[PDB]
Amino acid sequence: SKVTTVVATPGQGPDRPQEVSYTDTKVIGNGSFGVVYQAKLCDSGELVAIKKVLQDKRFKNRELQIMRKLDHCNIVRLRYFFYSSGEKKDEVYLNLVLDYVPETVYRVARHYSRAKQTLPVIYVKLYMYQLFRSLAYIHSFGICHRDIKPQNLLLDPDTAVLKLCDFGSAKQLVRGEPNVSYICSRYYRAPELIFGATDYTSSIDVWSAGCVLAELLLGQPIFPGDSGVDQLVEIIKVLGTPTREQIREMNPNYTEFKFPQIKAHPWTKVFRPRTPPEAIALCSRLLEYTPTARLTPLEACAHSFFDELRDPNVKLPNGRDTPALFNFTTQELSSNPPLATILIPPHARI
Ligand SMILES: COCCN1CCC(CNC(=O)c2n[nH]c3ccc(-c4cncc(OC(C)C)c4)cc23)CC1
Repeated sequence: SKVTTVVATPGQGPDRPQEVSYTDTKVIGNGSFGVVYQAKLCDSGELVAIKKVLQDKRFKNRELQIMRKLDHCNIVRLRYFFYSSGEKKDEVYLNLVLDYVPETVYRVARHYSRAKQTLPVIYVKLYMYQLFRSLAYIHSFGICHRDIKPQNLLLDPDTAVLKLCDFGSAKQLVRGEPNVSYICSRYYRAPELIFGATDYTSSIDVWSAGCVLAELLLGQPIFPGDSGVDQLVEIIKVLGTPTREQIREMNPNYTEFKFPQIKAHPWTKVFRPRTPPEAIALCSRLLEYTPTARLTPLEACAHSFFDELRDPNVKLPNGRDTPALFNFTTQELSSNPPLATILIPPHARI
């Protein structure tokens, strides 16, 4: 195909643009944001994703500012960004050139569902552990992703590396500064949001992660609501009716749903009989009504459900070694540095 040459600015480091050539553009996604393409870097031959968004010339793109400060093995990397012009007065596009990753958790999970099989729990551990690490990192800056779902969990199936993508809903949450409640993808939406809360925290992402974990264990979404309000009905069918205290802790803006009383369905009867007890226990501490009762991402990483990953003999099913799971920086551990003793086993220590 015809080569495109641009002058692009590196994601990290000082603003020093470089000539970049790419080719073989292919549309691979769209949304309210604009369009995402696959492309191939001419010089190195590496595939990349290019996220193209209409951007107002006189304002700053929030996703860009967030992407320029993130540097983590479980977060898709911003290689470069550049501006391109459309065929209209002041029609400017921001182009984000990101790492290409060949699969998603959604796609992998679906393969197992269609074959009427469960994803082996080793992959559930690996994928969930890496999601929680990515969340521990972004939360340490005060950034809440606000769109955790299987479709935004990229994976390389050969190395089992997971990378979080799509920071178009991400935001630095500030105590006392309101936020919109109609956020996140419905099935993964925290109950406080359904109650119209505008004063919420990063614990909304932990709820969404819990929904991902349950989905990988069940073979299908645990809370498949057909509307914003029916989402709460689905949650209630498992968790039971929230108490008045639990409702208060969710900081709701309305609660006039007039829900009939429903008993909680026991967590052990939700999943198949052979589900590991530690998976169930972890899940019960993520999917909690009271936001502050939920595990932090770092505490989730230290859960006994991930003990297999801390074993020195662990290997991937393809024979290869596990990716780097314990190379925690001081930033990643800042919420609770004493957890390093559990998070970093003897053989991984330096
Ligand atoms: C020949 O056919 C192959 C099809 N194949 C199917 C899986 C696919 C997985 N990879 C990615 O999505 C992928 N990689 N790097 C990214 C970097 C950014 C994004 C991304 C960021 N913000 C919003 C997005 O919105 C979509 C959710 C609509 C996507 C995705 C990505 C590879 C293409």
